[PDB]
Amino acid sequence: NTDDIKALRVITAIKTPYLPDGRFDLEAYDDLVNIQIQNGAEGVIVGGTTGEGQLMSWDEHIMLIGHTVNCFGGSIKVIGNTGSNSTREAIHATEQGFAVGMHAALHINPYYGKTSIEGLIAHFQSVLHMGPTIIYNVPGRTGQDIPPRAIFKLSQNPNLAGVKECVGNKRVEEYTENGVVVWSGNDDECHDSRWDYGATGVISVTSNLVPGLMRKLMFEGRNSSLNSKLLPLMAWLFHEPNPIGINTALAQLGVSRPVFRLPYVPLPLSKRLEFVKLVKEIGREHFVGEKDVQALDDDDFILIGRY
Amino acid sequence: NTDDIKALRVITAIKTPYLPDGRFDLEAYDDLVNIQIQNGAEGVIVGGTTGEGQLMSWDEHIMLIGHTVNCFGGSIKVIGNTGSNSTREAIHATEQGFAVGMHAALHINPYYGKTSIEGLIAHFQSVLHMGPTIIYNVPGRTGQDIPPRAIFKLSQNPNLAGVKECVGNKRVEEYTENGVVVWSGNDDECHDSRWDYGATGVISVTSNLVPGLMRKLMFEGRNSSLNSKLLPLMAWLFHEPNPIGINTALAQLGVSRPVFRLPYVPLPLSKRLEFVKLVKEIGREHFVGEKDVQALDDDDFILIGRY
Amino acid sequence: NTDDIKALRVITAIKTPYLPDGRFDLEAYDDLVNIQIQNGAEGVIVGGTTGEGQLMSWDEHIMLIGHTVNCFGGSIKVIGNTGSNSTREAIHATEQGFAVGMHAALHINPYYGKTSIEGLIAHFQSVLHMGPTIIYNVPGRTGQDIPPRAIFKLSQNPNLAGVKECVGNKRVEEYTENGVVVWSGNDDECHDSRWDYGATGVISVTSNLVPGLMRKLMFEGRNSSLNSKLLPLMAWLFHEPNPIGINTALAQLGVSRPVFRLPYVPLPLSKRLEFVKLVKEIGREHFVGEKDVQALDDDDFILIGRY
Amino acid sequence: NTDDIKALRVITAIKTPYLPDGRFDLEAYDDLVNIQIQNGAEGVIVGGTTGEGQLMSWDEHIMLIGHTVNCFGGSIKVIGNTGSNSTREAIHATEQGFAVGMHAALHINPYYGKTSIEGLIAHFQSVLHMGPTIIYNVPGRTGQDIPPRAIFKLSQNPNLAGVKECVGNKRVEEYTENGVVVWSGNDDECHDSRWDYGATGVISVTSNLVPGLMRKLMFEGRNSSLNSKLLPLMAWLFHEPNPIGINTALAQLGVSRPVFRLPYVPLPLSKRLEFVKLVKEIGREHFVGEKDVQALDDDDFILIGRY
Ligand SMILES: N[C@@H](CCCC[NH3+])C(=O)O
Ligand SMILES: N[C@@H](CCCC[NH3+])C(=O)O
Ligand SMILES: N[C@@H](CCCC[NH3+])C(=O)O
Ligand SMILES: N[C@@H](CCCC[NH3+])C(=O)O
Ligand code: NA
Ligand code: NA
Ligand code: NA
Ligand code: NA
Ligand code: NA
Ligand code: NA
Ligand code: NA
Ligand code: NA
Ligand code: NA
Ligand code: NA
Repeated sequence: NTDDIKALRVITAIKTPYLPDGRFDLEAYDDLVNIQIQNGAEGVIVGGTTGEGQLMSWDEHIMLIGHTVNCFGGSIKVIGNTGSNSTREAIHATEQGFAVGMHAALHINPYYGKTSIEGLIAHFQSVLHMGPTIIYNVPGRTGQDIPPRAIFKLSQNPNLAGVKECVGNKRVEEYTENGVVVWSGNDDECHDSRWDYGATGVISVTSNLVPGLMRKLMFEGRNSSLNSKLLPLMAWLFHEPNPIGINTALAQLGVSRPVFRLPYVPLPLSKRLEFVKLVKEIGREHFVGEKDVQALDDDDFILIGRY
Repeated sequence: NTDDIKALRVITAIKTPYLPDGRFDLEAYDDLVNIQIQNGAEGVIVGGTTGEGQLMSWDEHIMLIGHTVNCFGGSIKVIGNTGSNSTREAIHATEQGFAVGMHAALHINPYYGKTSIEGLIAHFQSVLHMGPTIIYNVPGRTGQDIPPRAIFKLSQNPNLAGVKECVGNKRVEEYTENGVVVWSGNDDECHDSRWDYGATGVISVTSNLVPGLMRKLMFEGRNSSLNSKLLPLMAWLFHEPNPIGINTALAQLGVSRPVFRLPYVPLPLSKRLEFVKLVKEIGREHFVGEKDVQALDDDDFILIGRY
Repeated sequence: NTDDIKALRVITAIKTPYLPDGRFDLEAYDDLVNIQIQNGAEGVIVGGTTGEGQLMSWDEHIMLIGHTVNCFGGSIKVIGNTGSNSTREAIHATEQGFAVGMHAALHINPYYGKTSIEGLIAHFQSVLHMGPTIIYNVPGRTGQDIPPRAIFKLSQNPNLAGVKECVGNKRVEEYTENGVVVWSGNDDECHDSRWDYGATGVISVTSNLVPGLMRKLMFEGRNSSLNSKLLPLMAWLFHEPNPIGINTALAQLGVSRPVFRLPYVPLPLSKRLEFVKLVKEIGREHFVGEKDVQALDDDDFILIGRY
Repeated sequence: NTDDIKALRVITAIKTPYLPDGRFDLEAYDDLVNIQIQNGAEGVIVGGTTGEGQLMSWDEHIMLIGHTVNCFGGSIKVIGNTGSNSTREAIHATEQGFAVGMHAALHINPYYGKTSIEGLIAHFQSVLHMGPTIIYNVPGRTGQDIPPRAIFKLSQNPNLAGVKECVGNKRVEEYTENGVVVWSGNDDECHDSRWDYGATGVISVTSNLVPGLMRKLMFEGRNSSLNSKLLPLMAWLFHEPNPIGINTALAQLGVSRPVFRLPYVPLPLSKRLEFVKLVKEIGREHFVGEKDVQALDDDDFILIGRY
């Protein structure tokens, strides 16, 4: 049902944690999803950008979606990231994700092998009939800005739930004034996006760390002092490209093992020490996990290319 | 041997033609490669952006490399596009591409899931030991400009042959002043890149149509009137994102079937009528194949999602 | 939980039905599983021999397991056939099947590339720790009889639920006298296996057609007149190798489309006419579906090699 | 060309050696192939039963074929084992194997999911049009004896080169009396098959160890004393199912690493000490490689499941 996707305000693009040889750590993963549920997260993107969907083989990506649905699907909406720059891969991944019971699909436009606007419509029309879909526009990553006129055309399909928008609040505004549901994809804009530009909520990286605070920010009104308390954390999280920050942070909080699939590599020690300061400034009680935050040594990290 | 790669001036990023069910049309592909050889192309990229490597599965990609090596490897350099945004997939694809006998690899930086400069170094160092490599910088497609300082760090690796650069002639000049071999990735700049800015040559889209003229442009001295006669054809080929133009043109020339793997769709008839006029203005004798060029109807083109 | 697998008496190796181009027909499949549930089937093997697991790619096999768990897993035990002649494929398929929530795994011994008894133990020990497992011995198909001493050793693992045994009642007896749970894999022996040789029940092909009668046979005592009423049907079902009969029968009853993935091909018209007679002799009210049984013409069947 | 296949008398089903992580050891593989060439082997089967095609993924299988073609295809016939119990996989694998340049295909009848004789015809006819083919009958592994009448139906297809027959010399004689080319698949029968029953030659396991002697056995006339000197080595190689023996022997000769992909495990030390004694009795100068033969300890062998 599309309405139940359009109602969600806090959707976590959840991190995918790894065992020391690079396989998925399902125990760590299930603990992360439980913590999100317990703090009032309402949806999860499985294998999004933050979840390193880009480094999974399809078999592990589908498995992670079916696993999430099977263990948690009665307590949180499960949105599979089954988009691709290849229409073939997007069709197969999407019908398989819905077949295993996911509630919605996140679809990016084709990245790297960008196409024409007419190719864009054709790509999205190949999958939009399969179930509730969120379209993801992030031109800083894909190389291509999905134009509003393509979204207005696609939003004729009742399966289109809305758009995860990264271009900025002026774009959010153009959609929401025209009746298209939008989730901000920029944590550091999502407060204003919510309260001033009609965004329904956020598809967040930062809620991997402080889900209770992100939920407060999306449900309890303007609170620019809470927003600006979170801004240093968000800036830290994006000092290098996502998910490098979140991968480093979750290892420091002891909820994830310090294992990276290449090409990502941890933030250096000076940044890690900054994170230890942010956690003390904001308060450890707001962060996921129970263990004391650690700086970690460089020697603690495992980088794997053959996963 | 890296020196043999360094010496190529004309490398064609060859188009991959399809059968109406979406599979590779190997007979048409062989004809295209033969045609390149008879016109003096010195290298092909197999499954590059132009060859839609992005739409292939790894098994069909490695197969096309091994097929290209087995049929043509004594007459042209075969450069497999075995890069990936995933280090795991880049390591596997590169190992297998070298095992079936390709002479070099083309490696892009990770697109879409972009990484830090440190991660980029880890990524390239995971494959550079395998054999002669060209690094590919096209930030308009990947979302990330590879900084010269990263290349300079890698360039003393004896396997780094040089860089396929799309940023422009000022970046070309910075690399060649610093002693890095550069191929221009922009057909509409490669003349000047070659004669004014020290590029060794071009990795070309336009040579799929006019290989003899592109060879002339890279070997015979500055020729600004040849260059400006090709410029309108070059603009036509990039009207929509490559390979939309080349896929359309080759179908009109009758050397490939009018079959598109999604998300690409053809140029519309008004552009296809311009292409007919360009062939006549430049001379059909310079274009690949021998069939009379056709305009084609929109209903000639088969758009396939489930390949 | 292993006990809940050991309790099941009627497990249907369910047929996998296809669309006209060879993809899975999930609508037809869901109707078959619903009919099994409604007639008191207690488990299903997903992608067994009968379900043509051997012709699926892994992605579709895992998908079918996760689909079955998600739609039906609260009303019937879902047993994935995640065995393989390759230990690698068996490990991956099995952990993925359990991750998507299947209740048990069916594991055959390595077929075609048969191994030593010591290789057999090693193969099974690679997967037995993952969850409740039924080991499948069918030497007429694999080329190798799993010996009782390998099963006695493996049955030290609390995850071993029991054995699907095809060698015959004397083998069933040897296991059941020693405390190992057995399901007969031979429909035409399963009555005697149940009542005289201690089998817990049957993993049945014939219950795809007459699930209510197979359930009666397994729960309601010796009834050799019911058994011998079913024998002509069972003999028909195995006139050619399974699943050729069941695929032809379900198409005749109108619950499946008449589409075969090669190398299977339908029974000829004279056999189909015999099936029409068996259905009238036993009574259409005992067979799955509501449509009148049809002979079908040869022209109605679709055989597909490129699925 | 089919006539060139028909003329080969000594074809080695080459072993695939592994690195300790489970990947192919291509350097050792090249040495083994070179050694076959220097001793007069005329064809190799790549990824046959002996080469563990059954444990490979299709991409590594097609890669090994293309690698074998690219490095050795001018000096030996390369016959890809591209058969499968799945017609879909046999069609794809065969197309790709021919595309990377193999000279012929080896096709087994569908094993485990066995089909009717009509289905078997449909299966073989789906791949026979692709190029020169040897059909492989080994009912002790597949569960199904291909009947001569099926081969006779297919043998007027100009692509059928002939049959690799494991049933025995009486079946060999029936085929050769009927004008079908036959290679013996049983090392311990191939002498008599060759000199008494009209076989053209052998597709051999034992030539992985003693290629020069096996060539002698097939080319130089009846030699019953050479034959009976090889018989004890041949018995040793089939003590457990092939390729357990050959994998053990090559490791002891030091031409491959002591690495096994599961489900195969090595022969125990008492057999490995017999192999040392056989090398000495026959003469090390006849065996592949030049390292002194070693017994090896059980703890030398790496058994890998997650390759
Ligand atoms: N690396 C590829 C494959 C990912 C497949 C699983 N999501 C991509 O980013 O498109
Ligand atoms: N569509 C994926 C996979 C391509 C794999 C073959 N080159 C990508 O662009 O990364
Ligand atoms: N045809 C192969 C692959 C099947 C994979 C899905 N069960 C086999 O029978 O082993
Ligand atoms: N294990 C499967 C797949 C092998 C695929 C590569 N030859 C089989 O024996 O059919
Ligand atoms: Na608002
Ligand atoms: Na807390
Ligand atoms: Na906490
Ligand atoms: Na010409
Ligand atoms: Na021409
Ligand atoms: Na009993
Ligand atoms: Na009924
Ligand atoms: Na019924
Ligand atoms: Na020697
Ligand atoms: Na030797």
